[PDB]
Amino acid sequence: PGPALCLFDVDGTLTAPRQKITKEMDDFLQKLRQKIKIGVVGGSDFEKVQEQLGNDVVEKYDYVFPENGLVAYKDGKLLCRQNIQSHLGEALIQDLINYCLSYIAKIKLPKKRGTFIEFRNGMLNVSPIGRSCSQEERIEFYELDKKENIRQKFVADLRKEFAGKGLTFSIGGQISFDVFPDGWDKRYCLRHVENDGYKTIYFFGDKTMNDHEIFTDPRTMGYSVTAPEDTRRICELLFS
Repeated sequence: PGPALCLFDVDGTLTAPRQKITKEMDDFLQKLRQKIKIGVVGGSDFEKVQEQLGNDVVEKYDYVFPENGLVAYKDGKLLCRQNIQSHLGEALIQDLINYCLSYIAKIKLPKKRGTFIEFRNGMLNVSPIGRSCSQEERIEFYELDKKENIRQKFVADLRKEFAGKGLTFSIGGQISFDVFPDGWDKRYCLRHVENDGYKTIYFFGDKTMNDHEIFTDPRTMGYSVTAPEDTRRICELLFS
Protein backbone atom coordinates (compact mmCIF):
# COMPACT_ATOMS: atom_id res chain seq x y z
CA PRO A 1 0.00 0.00 0.00
CA GLY A 2 1.26 3.44 -1.04
CA PRO A 3 4.99 4.34 -0.76
CA ALA A 4 6.91 1.61 1.08
CA LEU A 5 10.36 0.84 2.48
CA CYS A 6 12.22 -2.41 3.10
CA LEU A 7 14.75 -2.42 5.93
CA PHE A 8 17.14 -5.33 6.25
CA ASP A 9 19.41 -6.43 9.08
CA VAL A 10 22.90 -6.89 7.60
CA ASP A 11 24.82 -10.02 8.68
CA GLY A 12 22.67 -13.11 8.23
CA THR A 13 19.81 -11.52 6.27
CA LEU A 14 21.68 -10.10 3.27
CA THR A 15 24.76 -12.29 3.53
CA ALA A 16 26.04 -15.65 4.70
CA PRO A 17 27.38 -15.30 8.28
CA ARG A 18 30.82 -13.67 8.19
CA GLN A 19 30.83 -13.06 4.43
CA LYS A 20 30.28 -10.42 1.72
CA ILE A 21 26.98 -10.25 -0.19
CA THR A 22 26.39 -12.34 -3.33
CA LYS A 23 26.29 -11.02 -6.91
CA GLU A 24 22.93 -12.71 -7.38
CA MET A 25 21.69 -11.21 -4.09
CA ASP A 26 23.09 -7.78 -4.94
CA ASP A 27 21.53 -7.77 -8.41
CA PHE A 28 18.29 -8.91 -6.75
CA LEU A 29 18.20 -5.98 -4.33
CA GLN A 30 19.01 -3.35 -6.95
CA LYS A 31 16.25 -4.87 -9.03
CA LEU A 32 13.86 -4.74 -6.04
CA ARG A 33 14.93 -1.16 -5.31
CA GLN A 34 13.55 -0.23 -8.72
CA LYS A 35 9.98 -0.24 -7.38
CA ILE A 36 10.30 -0.19 -3.58
CA LYS A 37 13.05 1.65 -1.67
CA ILE A 38 15.50 -0.26 0.52
CA GLY A 39 17.61 0.22 3.60
CA VAL A 40 19.95 -1.75 5.87
CA VAL A 41 20.56 -1.69 9.61
CA GLY A 42 22.96 -3.60 11.83
CA GLY A 43 24.93 -3.28 15.05
CA SER A 44 28.25 -3.23 13.19
CA ASP A 45 30.17 -0.29 11.75
CA PHE A 46 30.08 1.13 8.23
CA GLU A 47 33.51 -0.33 7.48
CA LYS A 48 32.19 -3.76 8.50
CA VAL A 49 29.07 -3.12 6.45
CA GLN A 50 31.27 -2.19 3.51
CA GLU A 51 33.02 -5.55 3.82
CA GLN A 52 29.67 -7.35 3.63
CA LEU A 53 27.69 -5.28 1.13
CA GLY A 54 30.50 -3.52 -0.76
CA ASN A 55 32.38 -0.22 -0.33
CA ASP A 56 29.78 1.66 -2.36
CA VAL A 57 27.05 0.49 0.01
CA VAL A 58 25.61 4.03 0.41
CA GLU A 59 24.81 3.95 -3.32
CA LYS A 60 23.18 0.49 -3.34
CA TYR A 61 20.68 1.18 -0.55
CA ASP A 62 18.41 4.14 -0.01
CA TYR A 63 19.12 4.01 3.72
CA VAL A 64 22.17 2.61 5.54
CA PHE A 65 22.08 2.23 9.31
CA PRO A 66 25.27 0.89 10.94
CA GLU A 67 25.41 0.92 14.73
CA ASN A 68 21.63 0.54 14.68
CA GLY A 69 21.01 3.87 12.97
CA LEU A 70 23.43 5.68 15.31
CA VAL A 71 25.04 6.15 11.92
CA ALA A 72 22.53 6.94 9.21
CA TYR A 73 22.74 7.34 5.45
CA LYS A 74 20.15 8.28 2.86
CA ASP A 75 20.88 8.90 -0.81
CA GLY A 76 24.55 8.95 0.14
CA LYS A 77 24.68 11.79 2.66
CA LEU A 78 25.84 11.44 6.25
CA LEU A 79 22.52 12.18 7.93
CA CYS A 80 23.93 12.61 11.43
CA ARG A 81 25.79 11.09 14.37
CA GLN A 82 24.94 10.44 18.00
CA ASN A 83 26.89 9.01 20.92
CA ILE A 84 26.09 7.96 24.48
CA GLN A 85 27.91 10.90 26.07
CA SER A 86 26.15 13.51 23.93
CA HIS A 87 22.69 12.05 24.40
CA LEU A 88 23.21 11.19 28.07
CA GLY A 89 25.77 13.87 28.81
CA GLU A 90 29.33 13.54 30.14
CA ALA A 91 28.55 13.98 33.84
CA LEU A 92 25.99 11.21 33.30
CA ILE A 93 28.61 9.00 31.66
CA GLN A 94 31.06 9.55 34.51
CA ASP A 95 28.42 8.77 37.12
CA LEU A 96 27.83 5.36 35.53
CA ILE A 97 31.54 4.83 34.89
CA ASN A 98 32.62 5.89 38.39
CA TYR A 99 30.04 3.63 40.02
CA CYS A 100 30.89 0.55 37.93
CA LEU A 101 34.61 1.05 38.56
CA SER A 102 34.29 1.17 42.35
CA TYR A 103 31.65 -1.56 42.35
CA ILE A 104 33.79 -3.87 40.21
CA ALA A 105 36.88 -3.44 42.37
CA LYS A 106 34.83 -5.06 45.13
CA ILE A 107 34.44 -8.49 43.51
CA LYS A 108 36.97 -11.25 44.26
CA LEU A 109 37.36 -13.58 41.30
CA PRO A 110 39.72 -16.35 40.16
CA LYS A 111 41.15 -14.05 37.47
CA LYS A 112 41.30 -10.40 36.40
CA ARG A 113 42.97 -8.89 33.36
CA GLY A 114 41.80 -5.68 31.70
CA THR A 115 39.16 -3.63 29.93
CA PHE A 116 36.73 -3.85 32.85
CA ILE A 117 34.93 -1.07 31.04
CA GLU A 118 34.71 -0.75 27.27
CA PHE A 119 33.26 2.40 25.73
CA ARG A 120 31.14 2.12 22.59
CA ASN A 121 29.51 5.10 20.88
CA GLY A 122 25.98 4.11 21.90
CA MET A 123 26.61 1.55 24.65
CA LEU A 124 28.83 0.89 27.67
CA ASN A 125 30.13 -2.70 27.65
CA VAL A 126 30.95 -3.32 31.30
CA SER A 127 32.15 -6.44 33.13
CA PRO A 128 33.19 -7.12 36.75
CA ILE A 129 36.00 -9.27 35.30
CA GLY A 130 37.29 -7.27 32.32
CA ARG A 131 37.21 -8.06 28.60
CA SER A 132 40.60 -9.22 27.33
CA CYS A 133 40.32 -12.47 29.32
CA SER A 134 41.84 -15.45 27.49
CA GLN A 135 40.17 -18.49 25.99
CA GLU A 136 40.49 -20.55 29.15
CA GLU A 137 39.93 -17.47 31.32
CA ARG A 138 36.65 -16.69 29.62
CA ILE A 139 35.23 -20.22 29.97
CA GLU A 140 36.45 -20.39 33.56
CA PHE A 141 34.70 -17.18 34.53
CA TYR A 142 31.69 -18.22 32.50
CA GLU A 143 31.20 -21.54 34.27
CA LEU A 144 31.81 -19.63 37.48
CA ASP A 145 29.15 -17.04 36.68
CA LYS A 146 26.77 -19.94 36.00
CA LYS A 147 25.97 -20.63 39.64
CA GLU A 148 27.22 -17.28 40.92
CA ASN A 149 25.25 -15.01 38.58
CA ILE A 150 27.63 -12.15 39.43
CA ARG A 151 26.40 -10.18 36.44
CA GLN A 152 22.68 -10.25 37.31
CA LYS A 153 23.70 -9.20 40.82
CA PHE A 154 25.31 -6.01 39.49
CA VAL A 155 22.89 -5.42 36.58
CA ALA A 156 20.22 -5.15 39.28
CA ASP A 157 21.88 -2.72 41.70
CA LEU A 158 22.70 -0.44 38.77
CA ARG A 159 19.07 -0.43 37.77
CA LYS A 160 18.50 0.92 41.29
CA GLU A 161 21.16 3.58 41.92
CA PHE A 162 20.36 4.76 38.39
CA ALA A 163 16.65 4.00 38.29
CA GLY A 164 15.07 6.64 36.06
CA LYS A 165 17.97 7.66 33.83
CA GLY A 166 16.36 6.13 30.76
CA LEU A 167 18.96 3.38 30.79
CA THR A 168 18.44 -0.20 29.67
CA PHE A 169 20.74 -3.04 30.75
CA SER A 170 21.58 -6.27 29.00
CA ILE A 171 23.50 -9.36 30.03
CA GLY A 172 24.94 -11.27 27.09
CA GLY A 173 27.73 -13.67 26.24
CA GLN A 174 29.99 -15.10 28.93
CA ILE A 175 31.79 -12.12 30.49
CA SER A 176 30.26 -8.72 29.67
CA PHE A 177 26.95 -6.91 29.79
CA ASP A 178 25.90 -3.87 27.75
CA VAL A 179 24.44 -0.61 29.06
CA PHE A 180 22.66 1.91 26.85
CA PRO A 181 19.90 4.56 26.58
CA ASP A 182 16.31 3.39 26.14
CA GLY A 183 15.39 2.32 22.65
CA TRP A 184 18.98 2.32 21.42
CA ASP A 185 18.60 -1.04 19.69
CA LYS A 186 17.78 -1.50 15.99
CA ARG A 187 14.52 0.39 16.61
CA TYR A 188 16.66 3.55 16.76
CA CYS A 189 16.95 3.69 12.95
CA LEU A 190 13.15 3.76 12.52
CA ARG A 191 13.39 7.45 13.41
CA HIS A 192 15.00 8.04 10.02
CA VAL A 193 12.16 6.38 8.15
CA GLU A 194 8.87 7.38 9.82
CA ASN A 195 8.77 10.81 8.20
CA ASP A 196 9.41 10.18 4.49
CA GLY A 197 5.84 9.15 3.70
CA TYR A 198 5.92 5.35 3.91
CA LYS A 199 2.55 3.66 4.39
CA THR A 200 4.36 0.40 5.08
CA ILE A 201 7.79 -0.27 6.58
CA TYR A 202 9.03 -3.82 6.26
CA PHE A 203 11.84 -5.27 8.36
CA PHE A 204 13.84 -8.36 7.51
CA GLY A 205 16.20 -9.83 10.09
CA ASP A 206 16.40 -11.74 13.36
CA LYS A 207 13.10 -11.57 15.24
CA THR A 208 14.54 -13.23 18.34
CA MET A 209 17.88 -12.81 20.14
CA ASN A 210 14.48 -13.28 23.50
CA ASP A 211 12.86 -10.80 21.09
CA HIS A 212 14.17 -8.23 18.57
CA GLU A 213 12.26 -5.04 19.29
CA ILE A 214 12.42 -3.58 15.79
CA PHE A 215 10.68 -6.74 14.65
CA THR A 216 7.78 -6.03 17.03
CA ASP A 217 7.68 -2.23 17.03
CA PRO A 218 4.22 -1.12 15.74
CA ARG A 219 5.72 0.78 12.79
CA THR A 220 7.17 -2.31 11.12
CA MET A 221 5.78 -5.35 9.28
CA GLY A 222 8.17 -7.96 10.63
CA TYR A 223 9.52 -10.71 8.44
CA SER A 224 12.24 -12.82 10.06
CA VAL A 225 14.38 -14.75 7.59
CA THR A 226 16.84 -17.60 8.11
CA ALA A 227 19.39 -16.44 5.49
CA PRO A 228 19.75 -14.34 2.30
CA GLU A 229 17.93 -16.95 0.20
CA ASP A 230 14.90 -16.51 2.46
CA THR A 231 15.07 -12.74 2.26
CA ARG A 232 14.66 -13.17 -1.50
CA ARG A 233 11.93 -15.81 -1.35
CA ILE A 234 9.85 -13.55 0.88
CA CYS A 235 10.68 -10.39 -1.05
CA GLU A 236 9.71 -12.27 -4.21
CA LEU A 237 6.53 -13.48 -2.53
CA LEU A 238 5.68 -10.03 -1.20
CA PHE A 239 6.90 -7.77 -3.99
CA SER A 240 7.26 -8.38 -7.73
